[PDB]
Amino acid sequence: PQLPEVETIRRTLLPLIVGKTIEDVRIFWPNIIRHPRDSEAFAARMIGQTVRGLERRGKFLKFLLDRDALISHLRMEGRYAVASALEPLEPHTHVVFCFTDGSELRYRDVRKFGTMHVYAKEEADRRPPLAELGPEPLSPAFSPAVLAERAVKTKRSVKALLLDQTVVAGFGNIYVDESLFRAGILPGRPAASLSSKEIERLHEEMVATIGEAVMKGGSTVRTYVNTQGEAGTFQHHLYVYGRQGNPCKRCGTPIEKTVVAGRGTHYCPRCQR
DNA sequence: GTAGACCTGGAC
DNA sequence: GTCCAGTCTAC
Ligand SMILES: [Zn+2]
Repeated sequence: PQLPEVETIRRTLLPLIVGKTIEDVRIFWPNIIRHPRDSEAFAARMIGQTVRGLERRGKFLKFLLDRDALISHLRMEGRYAVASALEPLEPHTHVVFCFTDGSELRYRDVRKFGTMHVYAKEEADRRPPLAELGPEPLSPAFSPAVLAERAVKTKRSVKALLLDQTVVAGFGNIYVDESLFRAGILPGRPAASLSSKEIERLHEEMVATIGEAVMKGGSTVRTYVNTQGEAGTFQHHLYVYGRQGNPCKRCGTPIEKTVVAGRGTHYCPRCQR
């Protein structure tokens, strides 16, 4: 999940948990718990706290409780669902928060890549993993200037730059490839090779793409769905991600796939320069 | 920067 | 069987 997907989860999950009080926290895969590292302390401290809010920072969910904030990263396949504690758990459920009303928040993650950190609210933003995050792309904090500042300072590919959460927070493999196509820039190009014009265009398309994806409920290309199990619809508006071999929607040239920054990379060799 | 790590299951 | 799908870490 990237910003659009996490934001959709945030919006759909909040009403299902706000105001509920945690009675127990059960952990079936301890490695997901990163702080405190002792899963027993992680579970103990949340008992008795009430969910007061749910925010998003980059690709992270921030559950606001009473004294603490639970920072959750879904990584590649993490997902949340709210259900009855009387029903059997679904496969690959690794963390469960039991509420006093008999309902529970279940975290499933087939690949076990997700992470959870709990800190006092006032400490969450100045500690990892949130501390080093770049600006929110849909905020004034993210501007062409902010992008250029990091671009004209590194030689790595522009794709690697956009995937760097310290540069700007929220973009993943899908939206980086899509934004670059829309801006007409090849993913393997050195970030420092982009002109002021290209930087402005890239910023514009990044904001437009991420904004459009949020409105469409994110992209469901594998298994991502909102809290209600409803798939997003942005996958129908993809120009290059996962379309290798298919004709470009703008010029008809076959989309190509290669490896850039160690990630599958999709692009149109004609529309992108 | 770039293979290797961490894991698990779905296409080829 | 072999290939493929986000962040921390090592030759
Ligand atoms: Zn094209």
